[PDB]
Amino acid sequence: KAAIVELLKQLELGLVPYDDIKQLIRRELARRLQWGYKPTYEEQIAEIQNLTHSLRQMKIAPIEFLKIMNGSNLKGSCCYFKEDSTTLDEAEIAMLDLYCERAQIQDGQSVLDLGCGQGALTLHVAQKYKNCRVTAVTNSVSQKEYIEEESRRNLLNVEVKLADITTHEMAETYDRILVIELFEHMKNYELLLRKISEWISKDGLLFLEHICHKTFAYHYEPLDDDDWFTEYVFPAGTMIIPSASFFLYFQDDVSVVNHWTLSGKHFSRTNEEWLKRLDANLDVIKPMFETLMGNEEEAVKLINYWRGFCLSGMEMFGYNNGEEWMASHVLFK
Amino acid sequence: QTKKAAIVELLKQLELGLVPYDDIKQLIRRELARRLQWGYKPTYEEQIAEIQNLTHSLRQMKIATIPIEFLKIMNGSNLKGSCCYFKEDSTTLDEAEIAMLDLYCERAQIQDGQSVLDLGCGQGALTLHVAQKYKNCRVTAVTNSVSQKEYIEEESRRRNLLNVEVKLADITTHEMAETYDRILVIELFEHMKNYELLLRKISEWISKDGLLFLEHICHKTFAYHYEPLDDDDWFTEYVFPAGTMIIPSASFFLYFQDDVSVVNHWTLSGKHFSRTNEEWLKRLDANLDVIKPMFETLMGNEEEAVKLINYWRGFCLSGMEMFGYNNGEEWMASHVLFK
Ligand SMILES: Nc1ncnc2c1ncn2[C@@H]1O[C@H](CSCC[C@H](N)C(=O)O)[C@@H](O)[C@H]1O
Ligand SMILES: Nc1ncnc2c1ncn2[C@@H]1O[C@H](CSCC[C@H](N)C(=O)O)[C@@H](O)[C@H]1O
Repeated sequence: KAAIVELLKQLELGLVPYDDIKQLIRRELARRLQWGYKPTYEEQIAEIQNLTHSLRQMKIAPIEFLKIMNGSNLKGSCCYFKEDSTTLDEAEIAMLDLYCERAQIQDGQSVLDLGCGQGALTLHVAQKYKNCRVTAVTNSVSQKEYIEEESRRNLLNVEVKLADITTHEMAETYDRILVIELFEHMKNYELLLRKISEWISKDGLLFLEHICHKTFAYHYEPLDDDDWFTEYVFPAGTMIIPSASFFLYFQDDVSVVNHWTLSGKHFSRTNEEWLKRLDANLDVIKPMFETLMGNEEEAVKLINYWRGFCLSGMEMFGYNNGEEWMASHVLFK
Repeated sequence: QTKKAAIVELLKQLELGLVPYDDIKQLIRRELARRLQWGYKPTYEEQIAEIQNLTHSLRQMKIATIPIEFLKIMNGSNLKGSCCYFKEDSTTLDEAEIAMLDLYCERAQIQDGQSVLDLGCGQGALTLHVAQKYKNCRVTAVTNSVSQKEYIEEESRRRNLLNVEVKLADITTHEMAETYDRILVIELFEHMKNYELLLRKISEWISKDGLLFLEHICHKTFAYHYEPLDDDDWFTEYVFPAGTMIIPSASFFLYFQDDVSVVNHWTLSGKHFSRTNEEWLKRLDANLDVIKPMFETLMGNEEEAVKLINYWRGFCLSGMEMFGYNNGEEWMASHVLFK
């Protein structure tokens, strides 16, 4: 631990060259892989069954910064880079268009954005389809505030609900429900999918994007006492990392209609772009953090928090040419 | 067209039993290797996408497109004409049958008073076994063959198993107003096409809290119509005519959960089916005294009886090599329990 604590202190202060940080991240990822893979497909399949059965015993459960690091859509999730020259702003729009296509959004439908973030998707379909009725759901006051203000822009077809989702109930029915990278923060997917399914009209569809590993699934919990990486961005226990196949195991109340995966290079590049915008803008970010926080030290730590955020995303999803950790798209009916 | 003539001669020689086993095996491995190169994709996105093409394509199709004295020689005492389960290097075919049958009963969670449907029952090994272990179960076997029906009913009577019933039906067109607490499908789906139509039909036969247990052969990762990769592929049609079978992926029926919902998934190493076929080949070879004359008096003459020998040798060697390939970690069996 003390070696871990010393590295962590060095990272907080920004004293480690990026090349060294990536090298150390890869060491941990290599170990995750050896831990994740099994010598036998029987074991590999059994491990998924262990995780899904125990999940079934559980319960479900600053804007000037974002405008700098994110593209102009404020999409705080995976973007889509066809072509080497694709920019972040193009990659946001492409990913957003991809959701519309795969989730089969059509002009006069009621659309639900479950876990809307901030809220690139709801604003995107609301503007593209003036006869859609779009509902965004979030448990953040700040986010609800922003999407409401941004909805003008003269958008009359946007509604935001401030709710927990874990505990939330409602009478309403939607033709299309979109969940982009929400489930990683949930646990009992059986109960979650059951709630959401009551919100889907009979001929409606649920579209889900989640991060994953192509073969194994796990609690994002540190591997052992010197896995400094698993808790470098998130506190342990807050996230799960599904396999590409994971939600094929949760079809009690919905039924899989299509399944795609996208290479980890996309999310890797996404983070890369975020990091470039961060490092190219410390001139305004540092004072901003200094004001928001109390002092210089805490502002310097916050900066390197965001660095580690991006670097984690870069190396993890870019590992082995994006052919280990990736994105999965699932359409249910 | 040199390649092609070479192939007609190889088949000529294999048909007359002129090629040594080790050479046959080597030749089979070369075809298996090309299958793997064809089935595996450079990116997982393409791999996943290849599955979808197949499952979406099957939904566009229709539901679908041997002397017992021979079976008693080559199979074990249960006449299980499907995968058996070998723990221990010393395990015999008869034991591997039992062990496998008991595994079905456990993973299918059979309880003693339930109604049980054995869909596509072959020679009745599972129906006879269930009816014997669980005396209060009503067991119903289904088959489209009058021979198999006769044999199973006669074994019921003989073994004193009154809780057996055999229905003569084509599962493709079959309809009934019955409902069963548990339904067992052992290696029938490889002969069907539209799994959405088939599983909807079967799901109607499950009672409310009932379960469906399925065993199927598969590849770990990819799925395919059992058809020749290309004109050099003599192996894919070496045993079955083309278009008669489908090799699913381990995960394949996970994509057909419109009407049933997966509760559990397991897989078994390919070594088990590989040893199954090996025991079958051993028995075929140690009993030619009986089998050759039996084939002769059932075929045109002596030559036809020989090519029939070698056709079965091909059946077992295909099974051996395919499922034992890469230590049983490519082609294998999948068990799926649905509710
Ligand atoms: N329990 C909960 N109830 C409602 N919303 C939640 C939630 N937990 C997380 N969220 C929302 O889900 C988001 C996960 S990040 C995904 C945001 C969005 N799909 C985008 O990428 O642009 C959080 O930012 C928050 O807005
Ligand atoms: N269309 C159909 N209708 C009813 N039964 C069929 C069928 N097509 C195949 N079958 C049955 O399905 C079997 C496939 S082999 C599986 C048999 C058995 N489960 C065992 O392991 O021994 C055939 O033996 C035949 O009895």
